[PDB]
Amino acid sequence: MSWRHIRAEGLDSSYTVLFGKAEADEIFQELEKEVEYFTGALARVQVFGKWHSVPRKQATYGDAGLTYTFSGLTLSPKPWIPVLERIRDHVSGVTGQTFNFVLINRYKDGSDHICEHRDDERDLAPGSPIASVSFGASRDFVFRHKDSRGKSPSRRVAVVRLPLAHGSLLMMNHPTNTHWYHSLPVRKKVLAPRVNLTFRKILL
DNA sequence: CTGTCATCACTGCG
DNA sequence: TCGCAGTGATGACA
Repeated sequence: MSWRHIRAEGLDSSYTVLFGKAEADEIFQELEKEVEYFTGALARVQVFGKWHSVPRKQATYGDAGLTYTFSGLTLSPKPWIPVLERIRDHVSGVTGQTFNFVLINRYKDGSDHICEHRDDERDLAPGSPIASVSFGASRDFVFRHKDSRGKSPSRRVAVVRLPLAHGSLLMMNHPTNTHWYHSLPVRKKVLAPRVNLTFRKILL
C-alpha cells in the first residue's frame, strides 16, 4: 500500500486507498442496504433564522453505553452492525489507531454537500485522530486554513484540494481540526451516491 | 444569568 | 456550473 502525506502549516493528514475495488464494492452494497439514517427533527437545521433540510443523510453508530451531543441533544449511537465493524477493524489493523464511534454522511449525488467546518466536536479524546473512510462516488474535498476564510482573509494560505476515492482512507491528525476547515463542495456532474464514515474516539 | 464567541446552508447573484 | 457575499438564532463557555 502507498500513503500520500498531506502537509501544510498546521495541517497533518494521510491518504491511501485502503480497500481494493472488489472489497470496496461489497462494502458499499452492504452499507446501502443496512445503514439507518436520521429522519424528522434530526434531519433539519436552522441557519441564519431559516430552517433547511440537512443536505445529506446522517447516522451514528458506536460502542454500547456511549452518548454524544447532536445539536443541543444528548443521544445514543446505534449498536455496531457487522459491515461497520469490518471497516473499523481494517482501519485499526492497518493504522494501530482505535475508535469507538462513527458518524456516517451519505451524499445522494453531487447536489448533496457539506460546508466549511471543523470536527472540533469535542466529545472527542484529546489529540485523537479521525479516520475518514469513503465508498461510492469520488468527491472533491477541500482543506482551507482558518485564517484564509471569508471576504478579506487575514492570510492567503493556499487551499489543499484532493478527491477522496472509493475505498479510500483520509486520516486527519491533530492539529488539523484546530487550524483547518474542510468541505465537500457541490459537484453537479456527480450523479452517484457516496457514503463517508468518520470514525472517532469519543470520551467514555 | 450575562456577554462573547463560533456556528450552519440557503438565496441571489456574477 | 462554480463559487462568492450576505444573511442570525442558539448553544458552549467563563
